[PDB]
Amino acid sequence: NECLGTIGPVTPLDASDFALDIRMPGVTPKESDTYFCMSMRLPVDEEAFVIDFKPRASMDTVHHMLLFGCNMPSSTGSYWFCDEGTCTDKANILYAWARNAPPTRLPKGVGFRVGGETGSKYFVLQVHYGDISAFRDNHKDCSGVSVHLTRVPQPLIAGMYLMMSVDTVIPPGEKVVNADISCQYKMYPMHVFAYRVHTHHLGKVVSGYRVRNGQWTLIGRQNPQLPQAFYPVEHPVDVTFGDILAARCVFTGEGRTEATHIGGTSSDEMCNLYIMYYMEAKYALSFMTCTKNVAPDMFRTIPAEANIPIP
Ligand SMILES: [Cu+2]
Ligand SMILES: [Cu+2]
Repeated sequence: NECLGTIGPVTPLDASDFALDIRMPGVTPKESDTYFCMSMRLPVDEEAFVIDFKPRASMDTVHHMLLFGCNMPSSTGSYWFCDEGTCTDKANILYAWARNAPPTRLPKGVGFRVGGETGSKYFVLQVHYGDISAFRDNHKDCSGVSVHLTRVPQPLIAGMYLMMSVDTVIPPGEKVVNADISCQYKMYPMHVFAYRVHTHHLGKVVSGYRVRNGQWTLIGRQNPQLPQAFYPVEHPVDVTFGDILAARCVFTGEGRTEATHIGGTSSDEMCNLYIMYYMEAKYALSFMTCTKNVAPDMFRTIPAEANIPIP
């Protein structure tokens, strides 16, 4: 180990379980706001279940950490600048740690599945370093996360419903601009227990709803400029066949000089809502996406709370 840690990358914990220690290789952030990434292949090829996490952040410097599963990490080197990519394939978020917005534990009996036919072969870890002290550009850092994996089949499988907005432009100086996303849901029940929101600097607030016969149930609402942890859903919201998932990101064009495209162009703005759910294992899938607004009509009736600043 690069920071003198004696823990191996795998530690068997009893007959069916093991821990993976996923730790940066002695990296030295030389600048403030640096995103380093690394990858860790699953040691088993059979499917396995991620049931628990323990963060190992340098509290001096580490702002947030994210952990993804995927099959095509963006590099095969010991580490890399995450601005290069996370994975060149889809990157399925498993965990977020933020310094001033502490993670919530997985519900009991809930586990993400990895490996096997359908599951991620690799973890990719992102460690974002905030403002760093001068006089630290020979300090080696091994921040990351310890993952509890089991090969015991879990009764509930966690996954991610990803809502993204790609059809909306922000005109310069326009005070408030909404980006609405909506998709009909057509699987077996999922039950949303957490969420995380992401825009860049123009995002004001992001809110997620289940709409069922024209009644809206909040999934969750957060300002994207607060720490983008997974915020817990106090009472898990069941979403079933026939519901619509609806989301609204509120943006500002204030202070801008040209129009800002939200989504693709991989340019300037985006709006992503990470809806973390579990499904009864036999009906489960690990992820779903919504990238459209099938029912723009609906937003005329949106609850007024969806529009309230969270400054
Ligand atoms: Cu951060
Ligand atoms: Cu982004």
